[PDB]
Amino acid sequence: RSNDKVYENVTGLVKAVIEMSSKIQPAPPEEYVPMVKEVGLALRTLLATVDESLPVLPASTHREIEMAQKLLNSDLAELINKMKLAQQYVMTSLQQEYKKQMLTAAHALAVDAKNLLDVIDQARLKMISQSRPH
Repeated sequence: RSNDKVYENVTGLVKAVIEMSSKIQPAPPEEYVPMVKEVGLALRTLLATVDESLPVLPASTHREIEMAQKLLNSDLAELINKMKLAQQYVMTSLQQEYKKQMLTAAHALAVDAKNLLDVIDQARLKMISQSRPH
């Protein structure tokens, strides 16, 4: 399997956090939250993909998708409260504390996208795993 829409969209999750990167470039803390909104739409769009991987859950994906999806649910979530936190502690010079807390968390959510990206890539391969011995 050449990593179906499953791998592609999860790449899009990272492309959503590159949105987060671009967002913060010209925009203020007001977009600290919209930028993470970009990565939130990432897991959202990903869930269209997880519904692809979902029929693959019975196939074999039930191993990955439990691990990575539950992982990213918790970590994407932290970023959406890191956008909350950043916009929650929005102060010209003091924000950076919550900024570096958002950054360190962003690295973690980057892993949640990245892990599911490969392991849901393996979801689609999980299906191949069922077709393999046939």
